[PDB]
Amino acid sequence: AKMAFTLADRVTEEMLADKAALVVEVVEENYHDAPIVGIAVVNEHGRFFLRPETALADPQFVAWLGDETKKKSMFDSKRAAVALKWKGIELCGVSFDLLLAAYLLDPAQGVDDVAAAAKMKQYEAVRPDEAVYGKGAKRAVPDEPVLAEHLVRKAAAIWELERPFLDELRRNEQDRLLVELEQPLSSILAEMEFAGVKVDTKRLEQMGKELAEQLGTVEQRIYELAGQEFNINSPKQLGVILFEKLQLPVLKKTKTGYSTSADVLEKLAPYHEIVENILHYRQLGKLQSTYIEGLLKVVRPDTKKVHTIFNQALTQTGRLSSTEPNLQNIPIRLEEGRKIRQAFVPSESDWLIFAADYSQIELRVLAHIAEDDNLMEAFRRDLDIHTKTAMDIFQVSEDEVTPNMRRQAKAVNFGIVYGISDYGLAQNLNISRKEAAEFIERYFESFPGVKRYMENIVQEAKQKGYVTTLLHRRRYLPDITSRNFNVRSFAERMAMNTPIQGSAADIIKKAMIDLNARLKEERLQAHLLLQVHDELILEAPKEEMERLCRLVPEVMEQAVTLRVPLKVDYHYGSTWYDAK
DNA sequence: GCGATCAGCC
DNA sequence: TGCTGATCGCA
Ligand SMILES: OC[C@H]1O[C@@](CO)(O[C@H]2O[C@H](CO)[C@@H](O)[C@H](O)[C@H]2O)[C@@H](O)[C@@H]1O
Ligand SMILES: [Mg+2]
Repeated sequence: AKMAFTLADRVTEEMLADKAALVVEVVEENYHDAPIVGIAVVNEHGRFFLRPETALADPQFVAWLGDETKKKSMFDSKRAAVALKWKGIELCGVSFDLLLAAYLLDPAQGVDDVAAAAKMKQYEAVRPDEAVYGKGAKRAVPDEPVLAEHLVRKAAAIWELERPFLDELRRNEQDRLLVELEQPLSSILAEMEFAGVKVDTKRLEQMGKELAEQLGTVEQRIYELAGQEFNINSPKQLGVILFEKLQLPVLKKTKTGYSTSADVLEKLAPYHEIVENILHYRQLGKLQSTYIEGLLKVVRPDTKKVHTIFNQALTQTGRLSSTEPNLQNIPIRLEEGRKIRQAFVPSESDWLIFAADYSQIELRVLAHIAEDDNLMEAFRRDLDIHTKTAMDIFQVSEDEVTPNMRRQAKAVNFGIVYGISDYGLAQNLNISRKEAAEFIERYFESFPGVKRYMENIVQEAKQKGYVTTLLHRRRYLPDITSRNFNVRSFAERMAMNTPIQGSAADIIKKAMIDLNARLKEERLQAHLLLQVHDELILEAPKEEMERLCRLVPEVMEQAVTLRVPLKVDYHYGSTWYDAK
């Protein structure tokens, strides 16, 4: 059963062919400045295992790694590329990434190792990483004999699976999606992660001290209002204090007990002064724990930078996700938490942060895909879409739109993109189902094309078994035929929402690729730092701001051509906060 | 370790 | 709608 391979003590020309499956193993989940525990190469000449200290010190091997004409097939090439960047070695020529290929074929499979991808094609001559390295506290690198065979088997699977995967991608019309979008983007993300974002730790440490003070006061007041001390962070102990000791009314329960969600507490605020304080405590504690302490734990002491990892093969819609830290959910709505962004600064003096965001890209994409005359005209006039929606559903002139009307029209617009549901809208606007239903019916009378799209996309999902995005990303929806109402309904909302959210993801990804190419052409020092779904954040010399003010929006607005214009807003300043 | 709870943004 | 991650409780 064992697989044959050469456990080489030195590198040979034989292992430097112009096409090969390459494995540069980094076991640590977070690959930044992490160890490369072994290398495996499989090509027309055979299978090889090389110790990293050997291969990575070899002039020939390193040159081969950096030679773009020498093609390599891999799994999660970004992980290897970044781990190599930290060692001052460039990886080029990656023409096929099995992780990205598997992700495009079916993001629902949750493929996270070679074994999982291989199983898609009935190939099982490779073990899952978890079985070899174990998990959690017991996750360790095995002895060389066990390690070497694993890396060789992974490289062998990659070598064998490339053709089958590329063939199915072609049939799905996703070959260009992999080769011209996801793979090139992978290299850009590697550069962004490696560059990192400079953090002002002193500023963070100072904010944390202020929060600590406020939490102290609010915490004491809470015990004062409750007549005793208890763990506020335990819904269990809070529930007894609120719904038992204070006799507050139970407006919602949870599988385990009483509900203490912010939405429920605000409705209880009028009854007791403790509720307001609990809410405030919830706010402060969130910033302190998740952002201040959480951010300070991942900043690198030597450079004062945070190096996030963009998971490119996780979301079911095509969006990127960010971890350690998640720089895609830094506070912005509330001012107190928004100030956390003052902590993100340029990596060099005399440099500034430049941020550009698409204005209502999802609604614009919807206007385009549904070809709704009213909605397309609205964006062609660059109207305030929420005010316009309010005018139509409530049948009033612009002057007649009140702040509450706009707020509700705004909530309807969000529902429409998420896959409208009279139940979900009702809960959100704190109104009845029938009323939420009335709003929805009114919306469809105003936007018949959108109604048509919603009906047709659900039908299509049932017919083909999946829905697609502008650049041909795909999402299978087997639950679309379920006889269970809740399960089937979720699938229907997914059918309505994916072409919208997914197409928006396709566009920003293409914009990143086009932008990176333009910056190089223009010889600008400016570079991408982060992406947050509908916005791109860069940093550059202060002398490049004027050129970026024209270049970035143009590149982003021209990424794709839709039936409606794409609009990009932009700002720049000394910190991320000031890039407003 | 792992669920159920909560809350941050898109 | 799509995410990450915190603290708690239990195991
Ligand atoms: O290298 C990122 C890439 O690896 C996967 C597993 O194949 O995720 C691993 O690394 C992430 C970043 O450290 C972790 O969040 C995740 O828990 C770990 O399994 C892929 O999902 C990802 O695309
Ligand atoms: Mg925006």
